[PDB]
Amino acid sequence: SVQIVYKPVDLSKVTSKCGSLGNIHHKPGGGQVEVKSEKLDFKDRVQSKIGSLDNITHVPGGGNKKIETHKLTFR
Amino acid sequence: SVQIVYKPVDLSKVTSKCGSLGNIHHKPGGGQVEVKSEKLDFKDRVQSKIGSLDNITHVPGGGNKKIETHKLTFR
Amino acid sequence: SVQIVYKPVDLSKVTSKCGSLGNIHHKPGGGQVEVKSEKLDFKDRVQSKIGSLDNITHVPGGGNKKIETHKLTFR
Amino acid sequence: SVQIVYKPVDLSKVTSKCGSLGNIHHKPGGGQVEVKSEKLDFKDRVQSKIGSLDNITHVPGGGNKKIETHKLTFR
Amino acid sequence: SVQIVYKPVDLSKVTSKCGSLGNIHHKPGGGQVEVKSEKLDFKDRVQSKIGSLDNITHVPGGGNKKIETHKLTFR
Amino acid sequence: SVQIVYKPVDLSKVTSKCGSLGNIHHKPGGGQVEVKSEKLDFKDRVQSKIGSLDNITHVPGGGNKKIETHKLTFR
Repeated sequence: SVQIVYKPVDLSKVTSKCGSLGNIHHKPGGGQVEVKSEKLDFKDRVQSKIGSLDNITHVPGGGNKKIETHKLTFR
Repeated sequence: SVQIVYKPVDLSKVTSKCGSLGNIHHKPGGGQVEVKSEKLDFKDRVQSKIGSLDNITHVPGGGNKKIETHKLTFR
Repeated sequence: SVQIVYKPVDLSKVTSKCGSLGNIHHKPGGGQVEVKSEKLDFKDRVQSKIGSLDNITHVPGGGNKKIETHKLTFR
Repeated sequence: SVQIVYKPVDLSKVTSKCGSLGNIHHKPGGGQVEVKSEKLDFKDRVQSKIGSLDNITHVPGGGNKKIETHKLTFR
Repeated sequence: SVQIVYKPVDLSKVTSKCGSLGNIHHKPGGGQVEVKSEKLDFKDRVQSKIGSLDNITHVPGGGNKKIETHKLTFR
Repeated sequence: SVQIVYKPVDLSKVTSKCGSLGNIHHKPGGGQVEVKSEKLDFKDRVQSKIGSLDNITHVPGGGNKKIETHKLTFR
């Protein structure tokens, strides 16, 4: 009496070519950091970070993404 | 009596060529940071960061994305 | 008695060529930063950041996106 | 009583920077050279140079001298 | 009593920068050269140069001298 | 009483930086050279040089001298 057919089809490409990929950092400086605290009070958690230089460097040789999500649902 | 036929089709391309890809950072300075605090009262969570230089560098050799979502739903 | 047929078709391209792709940061300066606080009160979560130079650099060798959403829905 | 205190402070910098130094993406490119020579007669000294590119950096200068003299004398 | 104090402070910078220094994307491009020579007679000294690009940098100068004398004397 | 105190302080810097130094992506490129010679007669000394690229760096200079004298004398 009833049929439900979920037959989606994906042939897609997510692609790259690239030549030379380069990153250079040449001398960065984090300068002086100074902190002074007196009579502070806290009543739920403290999350902290202190520092002269914070660096993140992500250099993927193709950083390509495919996200697919499929739902068949009854509620 | 009833049929439901979910048959979408995807041949799509998301693509790049590239020659040389380069990034240069040449010398940045974060200058002096100074913080002074007295008698602060905090009643819920504290999330903090202090610092002279904060760098994020992201250099994907092709950073291409495909996002697709498919729903067949009854409620 | 009833049929519903969902057959969309996608042949799309989203594409790039490129020659040389280059980014140069040459010497930036974050100047001196100073903060003073006295007798502050806080009653819900506090999110803070202090710093002389904050840099983000995203340099994709082709940063192409395809976003598609397909819904068949009964409620 | 008598007190004599000779205490000069030198924190000076004397700096020389000569020649090519901090260039970024310097790409000197010499094109094609052709020499065809026929039936030439040389009756005295020949000094000959042929070529696409000379990329010479040449520094007879850039030298420093610091001369500094100190005297304390009672006579 | 007598108190004599001699305490001069030198923080001076003497700096020389000569030549090419901080250029970005310097791309000198020498064209094609052709020399055809036939039946030339040289009865005396020949000095010859042929070429597409002379990317010479040359620094006889840019030297420094600091001369500085100090004297405290009682006579 | 008598007190004599000779305490000059030297923290001074003499620096020379000469020649090629801190270049990034320096890519000198000498193109093709061709030399054809026929029936040339040389009756005296020949000095000959052929090539695509002379990437010479040459530093007769960049020397330092610091001359620095101290005298304390009673006579």
